[PDB]
Amino acid sequence: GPMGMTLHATRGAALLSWVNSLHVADPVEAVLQLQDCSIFIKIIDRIHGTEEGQQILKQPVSERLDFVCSFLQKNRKHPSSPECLVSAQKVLEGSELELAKMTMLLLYHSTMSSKSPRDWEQFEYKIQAELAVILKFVLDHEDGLNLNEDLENFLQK
Ligand SMILES: [Cl-]
Repeated sequence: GPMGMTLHATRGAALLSWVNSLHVADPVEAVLQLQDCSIFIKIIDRIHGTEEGQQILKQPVSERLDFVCSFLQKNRKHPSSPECLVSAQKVLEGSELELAKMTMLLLYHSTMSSKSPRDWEQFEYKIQAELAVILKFVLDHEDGLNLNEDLENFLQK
């Protein structure tokens, strides 16, 4: 097939910095380290204030992944859209780009949650700048109908 779109280093670096700032796990340094969905489950648990995730951590990666993709589908602004936001297939094939889309959407849902506002000042300015751009993209597009294409173009930079 034609070559896929790629994740820009600055976009991945900011998303990883955000993930690490949640302290739901030991540090991660590459987006592929999110593939096992463990951190993603912990992030959803943090959003809910519940422990449902703890039961799903016992399941295999494909089941963990379905759980996360289901959360993202359930919580989108138009649950009735035909294109799903995330390809479970591409995640199982090791797509950092698809894992970054997951992480970005969980950033969105975290910022809309009951948790206290993040201290954005904790990040290096380069990272603050990228996070600002990421959250502006969410503001400007998350409720659109070409979101999937738009998000991929954004993440490739
Ligand atoms: Cl946050």
